[PDB]
Amino acid sequence: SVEVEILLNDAESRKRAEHKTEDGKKEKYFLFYDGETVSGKVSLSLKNPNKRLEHQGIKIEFIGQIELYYDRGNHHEFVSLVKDLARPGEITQSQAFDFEFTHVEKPYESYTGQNVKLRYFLRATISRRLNDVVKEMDIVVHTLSTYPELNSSIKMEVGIEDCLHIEFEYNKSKYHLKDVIVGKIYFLLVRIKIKHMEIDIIKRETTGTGPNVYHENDTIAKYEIMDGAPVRGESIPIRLFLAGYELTPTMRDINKKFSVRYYLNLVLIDEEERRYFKQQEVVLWRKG
Repeated sequence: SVEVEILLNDAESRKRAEHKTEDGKKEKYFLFYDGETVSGKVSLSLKNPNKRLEHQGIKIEFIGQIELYYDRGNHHEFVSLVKDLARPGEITQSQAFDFEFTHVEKPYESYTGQNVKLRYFLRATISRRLNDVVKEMDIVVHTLSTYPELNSSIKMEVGIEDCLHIEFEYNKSKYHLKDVIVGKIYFLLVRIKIKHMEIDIIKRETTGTGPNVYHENDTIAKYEIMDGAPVRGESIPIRLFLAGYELTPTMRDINKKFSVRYYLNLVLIDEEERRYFKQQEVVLWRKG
């Protein structure tokens, strides 16, 4: 009876970002940053141009909220702005209503995770006696940072006295999202017979919900290094292209509800099928 659209000013020109939604599917959403004005109009179209629409008011909201999958009915809005667009009355005619929210606070980057989602959206509501007409439209927020940062390489060792000394050296402890992890694996001592080696990027998601803490992992990338036994004096250059990976910045204690942290995990498997692991955190940040 009423089709409601949310149309942003300069929709057709404004930046859109790809985002992996809850069912694994990728879509584009309008992209915003902290502080940016959110502007547009709410358009009502009447299915029958002759009939009047009785309502108890028309509203648009901008909302940022955290949705905890273990407590999914409980909304944890951290920013909510409300602009009433019409007092109760009557709509006899298809029309649009302008809106502008200025200085819009968006302190956290959008995130769709395993046990949590952090999302922003615009919600247009026509209040009715019977059933309200509600239309939402998601928007995506990114958070930029800047870091120093100078040439201080990091070392990751697997060391078994008298048996194994394998060293992975890489260029930074922090990387932006399209950066390259530049490193080298050195085989200093190889008395154990190794049959496979790889380096993985692991995302670890930590969520609090009620009195409980949930942990989930996701292997983002597997860089297969070598099959068969390495010998001492060999050296393998490593370049991991982060731009080919689906990545968010590191997120720590987001409104004390969740964390997203990233690790390099060096994996060796010997001829006896024994796993040897070693991990170090890398801080991922978004460069503007």
